[PDB]
Amino acid sequence: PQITLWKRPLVTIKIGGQLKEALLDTGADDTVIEEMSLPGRWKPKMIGGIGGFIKVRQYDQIIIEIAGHKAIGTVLVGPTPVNIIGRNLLTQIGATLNF
Amino acid sequence: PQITLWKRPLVTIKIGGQLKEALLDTGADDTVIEEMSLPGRWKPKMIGGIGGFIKVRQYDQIIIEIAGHKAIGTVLVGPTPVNIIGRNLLTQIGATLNF
Ligand SMILES: COC(=O)c1coc(-c2ccc(S(=O)(=O)N(CC(C)C)C[C@@H](O)[C@H](Cc3ccccc3)NC(=O)O[C@H]3CO[C@H]4OCC[C@H]43)cc2)n1
Ligand SMILES: [Cl-]
Ligand SMILES: [Cl-]
Ligand SMILES: [Cl-]
Ligand SMILES: [Cl-]
Ligand code: NA
Ligand code: NA
Repeated sequence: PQITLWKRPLVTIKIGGQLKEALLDTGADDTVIEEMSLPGRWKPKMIGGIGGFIKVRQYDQIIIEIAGHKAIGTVLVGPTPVNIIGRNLLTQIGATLNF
Repeated sequence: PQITLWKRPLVTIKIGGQLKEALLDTGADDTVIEEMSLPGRWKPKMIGGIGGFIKVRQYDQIIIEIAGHKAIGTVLVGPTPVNIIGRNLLTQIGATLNF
């Protein structure tokens, strides 16, 4: 699809068996999802943006379905105010910015 | 251009006659630039990033060139980890996300 930017570029994702709404976010290096359980190993991480840093759990090799497209990669889980699909998974679905 | 996302989508901007680097950020509603001098009056604005809310200075109707494209619009000045070009100006340069 071509998504214009008049509005937030929100899509439906499926992660850990759950449907969520998330932002397609070219400004995020990694994907960050609100608190949820995911299976497997994780390690703590700090990530920072406007307003400072939050602590997250880093899960590797997690499969997401993003607007119907499957991608695998790292997901950071923590108290983000918005679910964010970052570049580490946008690349996998072939997303580009065009102008 | 068609910009892939394997690397950060950094571009050159020109504001106040100065060249700066900024991140094209589809997850930002607003354009936020590090401390600099801009003409005219400003108004207060609170924006909510990943780590919490901050105060910024809102300057309206500012001339800014983005990757060689002319835009005139609102620029927020405040403590951001990197200069970000948000949807308010991404729409002025005709940007879309595509996959
Ligand atoms: C380091 O290894 C990694 O890959 C890794 C490391 O760190 C990260 C990592 C991943 C994401 C973030 S971030 O969410 O903070 N962010 C980074 C940018 C600020 C550089 C992504 C933004 O798109 C963010 C996304 C956002 C959206 C809403 C609420 C909160 C955040 N938007 C945002 O702050 O926009 C503000 C300006 O316009 C307004 O509209 C929206 C809020 C406000 C930071 C670190 N990733
Ligand atoms: Cl990854
Ligand atoms: Cl590619
Ligand atoms: Cl450029
Ligand atoms: Cl604007
Ligand atoms: Na894992
Ligand atoms: Na000033």
